[PDB]
Amino acid sequence: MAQLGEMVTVLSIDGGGIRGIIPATILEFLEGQLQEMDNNADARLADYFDVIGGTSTGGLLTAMISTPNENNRPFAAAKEIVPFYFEHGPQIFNPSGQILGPKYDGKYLMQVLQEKLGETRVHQALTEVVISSFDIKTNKPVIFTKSNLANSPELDAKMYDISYSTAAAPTYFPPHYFVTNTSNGDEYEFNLVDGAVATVADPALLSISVATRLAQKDPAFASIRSLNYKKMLLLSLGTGTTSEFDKTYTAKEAATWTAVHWMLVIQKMTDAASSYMTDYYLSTAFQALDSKNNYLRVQENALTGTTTEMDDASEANMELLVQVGENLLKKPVSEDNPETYEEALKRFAKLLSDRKKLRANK
Amino acid sequence: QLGEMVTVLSIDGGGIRGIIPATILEFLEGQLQEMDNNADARLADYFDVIGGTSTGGLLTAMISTPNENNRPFAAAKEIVPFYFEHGPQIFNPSGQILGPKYDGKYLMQVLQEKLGETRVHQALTEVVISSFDIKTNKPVIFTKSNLANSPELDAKMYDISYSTAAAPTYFPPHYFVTNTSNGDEYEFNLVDGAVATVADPALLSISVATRLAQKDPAFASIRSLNYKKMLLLSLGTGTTSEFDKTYTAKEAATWTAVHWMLVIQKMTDAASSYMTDYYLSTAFQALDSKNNYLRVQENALTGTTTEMDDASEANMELLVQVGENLLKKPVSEDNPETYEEALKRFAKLLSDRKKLRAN
Amino acid sequence: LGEMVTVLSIDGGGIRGIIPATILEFLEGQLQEMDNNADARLADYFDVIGGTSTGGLLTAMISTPNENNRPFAAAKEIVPFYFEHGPQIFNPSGQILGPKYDGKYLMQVLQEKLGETRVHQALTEVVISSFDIKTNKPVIFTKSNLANSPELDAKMYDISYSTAAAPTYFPPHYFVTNTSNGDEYEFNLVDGAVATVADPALLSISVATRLAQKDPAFASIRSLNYKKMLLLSLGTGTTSEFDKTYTAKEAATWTAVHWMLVIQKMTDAASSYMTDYYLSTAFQALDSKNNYLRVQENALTGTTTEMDDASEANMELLVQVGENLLKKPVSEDNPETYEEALKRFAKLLSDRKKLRANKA
Repeated sequence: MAQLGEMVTVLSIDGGGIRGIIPATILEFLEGQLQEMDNNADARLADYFDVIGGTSTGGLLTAMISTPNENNRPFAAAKEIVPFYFEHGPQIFNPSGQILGPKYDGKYLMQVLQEKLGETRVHQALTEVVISSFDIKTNKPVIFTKSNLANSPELDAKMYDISYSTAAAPTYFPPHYFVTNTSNGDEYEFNLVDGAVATVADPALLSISVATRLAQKDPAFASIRSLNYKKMLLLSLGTGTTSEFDKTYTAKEAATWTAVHWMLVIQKMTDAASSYMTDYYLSTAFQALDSKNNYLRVQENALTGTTTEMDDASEANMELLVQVGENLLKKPVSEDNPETYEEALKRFAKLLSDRKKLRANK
Repeated sequence: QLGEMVTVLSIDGGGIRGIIPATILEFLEGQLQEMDNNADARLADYFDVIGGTSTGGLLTAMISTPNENNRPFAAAKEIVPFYFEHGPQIFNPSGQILGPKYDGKYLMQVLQEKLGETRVHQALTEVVISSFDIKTNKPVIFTKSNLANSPELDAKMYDISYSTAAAPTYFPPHYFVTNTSNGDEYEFNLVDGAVATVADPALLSISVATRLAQKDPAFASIRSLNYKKMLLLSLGTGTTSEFDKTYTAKEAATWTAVHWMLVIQKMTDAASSYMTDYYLSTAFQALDSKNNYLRVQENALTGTTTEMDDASEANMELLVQVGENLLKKPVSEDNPETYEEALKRFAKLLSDRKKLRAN
Repeated sequence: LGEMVTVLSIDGGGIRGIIPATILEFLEGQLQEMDNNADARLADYFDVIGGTSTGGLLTAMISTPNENNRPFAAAKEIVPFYFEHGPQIFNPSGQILGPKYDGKYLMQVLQEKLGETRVHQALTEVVISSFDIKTNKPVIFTKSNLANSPELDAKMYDISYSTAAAPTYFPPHYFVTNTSNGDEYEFNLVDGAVATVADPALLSISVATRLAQKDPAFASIRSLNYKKMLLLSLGTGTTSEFDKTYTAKEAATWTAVHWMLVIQKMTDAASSYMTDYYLSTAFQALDSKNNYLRVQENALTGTTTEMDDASEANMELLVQVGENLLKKPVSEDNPETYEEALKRFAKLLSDRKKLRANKA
């Protein structure tokens, strides 16, 4: 069939705590477009993307739109995500007041994840999912994927363990300990923290890489088997970075900072660096293959005020976050390219819809 | 201004490689149909002139010849399928000991089946189809106009279509007869338009239009070579990559005529693409109208895709692929804009111009 | 961005006002589309609107409140106003001794349109220029300050006729106002071009700067901070050097009446050039080049050069230069067209208005 048909589609969502409201707003717009284009209100993101990767709240989002419900359909529609944040956000980011330990005990977060995810396991995901985390015990990143588990049943973990882990940010939530089982029945232990610690606050390159590897044995992904980025369609969503005119710093003032001052901001800096670097790696690859337009990165580069914190679940801040999300749609994709993200996304939507159709026709 | 502009479409020759421009035109016509919410929209409704050489000329004849409803005989999306179905039968080795690679009997059969007895004067737009007369030793350009005085040039579309594609060593040159005013017989002995130097007929098309402007008020706007009012879409069938079937003087130093005849046509075809584009870019740029001229050409064909008579399933498929990939390639040097976007822009101009021209 | 002060400025030029009107029509449309509100009007986004001559008439029409307290006219109504009333405004009186037009019709329509509205009622800060031939000084009508000087709170039709009363074209205007003590205040005005502000861009910016000395609303550009200044300046075009332009050789044989016949077009063109030069200098010096958008046609030809040719054929050509100007690049070497730049400007205006209301 046409080149479009054989293409591999990937969606990636950055971490960012409540800032997940931003990519959620974008995904809401995208799923709506797809539903409108295919005249099917039942259309869900997972029906168009072969791979969906997420880190932190991006991972929670991934779990919700990829976990099968009783009807074997995505547990949640994109439009349900922001409301999830407004309703549970304040209870998830509710200060425990503990002298020692993190800012939040994470009890409520796990409660809700169990409530909605149930006992679903990653092998049941409706598409290939890639959810990141870092094991502070083995000192290695642990990437939960849907495929491959055939041999390693220890990685076929429960969605709520995976979801809590990917969002367990140091100093914010308690790292997570849960147990799984090997082939021989032996116990397999996990000691996980946020995927940002694993260097993948922006998991788009990790997602494409997982797909490339799968192509070594999954005929479905045979098309990008030899790193052919020309057949790769990638939508990568960020949760925004701090404006240089906001909470940013000079070497002069950082002189007298203590370790706690550095811990209070070091995470935001690496998240911003991850957004920059990952985008740099990908733009380099896609451009080198004259496929610049195959990769759409939707990111806000100028967050100000309360909006910068992944911690603020106040009514006023979540509302501002919805606003940056709505406004992002109105911003342009690049410089001297008047095209807005909204139009680019519509184009992306059309490609997803057409591909699904071609996959059906042939 | 837009409404005053003259629109021209030009398509290079290239045998089976016509699949590439066909692919591009399919994308273009679709855009126009979408833009004007009219699936009945055809290329000929937006171009005042359509020029073609070889399979580019066949393409021109098919989208310009009127059917029973007086509409373009074929939609752009029908061209590639025409190649996949008739291509293998057109380029079917006769295995004859003497003469061309193909007897061309099937090619003429299909051209007759599809164009019937239509005549060039019936074209839905101004058409420019090239050929070279080996007897008079001069190029013969078939045009929709000027026939008033010279009825000898109002030839049958299938004679014109076969002629423009009758490449030396590939198909037998074509002999057909026409009639003058006094009823006298007029003889043609034609071969491919590539031999006439117009493998890329874009400048020839523009020139025919300029001349028509000397007596056709419709073309009065480019009457004095005002390229500022010229909108031109020129489509190529690709050229061989320098890392593929290309050659060094060293190996060529000992070549005989056998080797040369195997490669000369492709070389001049590629040169025509380069030179014609150079002439045009020079003219448009000189009038600060660079964007008025869109040339869609693939400069790196490899493997089987360089051959103009390879109608194998696998090669036609690769040709459709270079066509689809060409759509996403950058228009130039460091112009990140892809041909796809440029064509969309061109489409919008065509659609806008047509509306104005109405009300 | 929400801190920024927005200013719109329109040059004079008689019927050539059709050009900037065409540009403003495109702009208001963009703003209406952007905010999904067909009721959106230019005055809702600009804190200051300055105009001279027909630029001043334009200003009066889009800033004068109607019965609903909304801009009396939508941008898209201006060009039609010219096509309908233009021929009657520029209708030669044939009165051997005096201006080419008696200006009666012009005042008639201005009175019919603006009613008894007074400047203090403008929906935004307006700046309309004129020159008083009796006091020998420019008279700038503004919506603010009138608290102390009620003599400047003149009727909009008096101000509008005045700003457009070009010497040799229309009769200067006389009208009376009243001071605090009730004493009579007389005006003897002619076109603002005579006051040298054929291009009132810098005058508008300056009025805003001064207002900033007492209006907290304009506190942000109080100390000449051009970084917080967003300015859209529209011209009515200048003659192409290949058209009705002249050599020293030929002008050596000119009479004084020959000079009077072309001197106004020369100074208008110079005003466009110089004012733009002053502003580009200031904005560039503050690394805010993009804060200032100047839309001007520099190559008018044929009938198009004349400010009083209201024939159907010429007004049509004017709509054409306006439409074509949209597709031209904004700066030498900078492919971006005015159309795209205006869209960008539109977006900024829309965004700023949102931020001004969101936190309110």
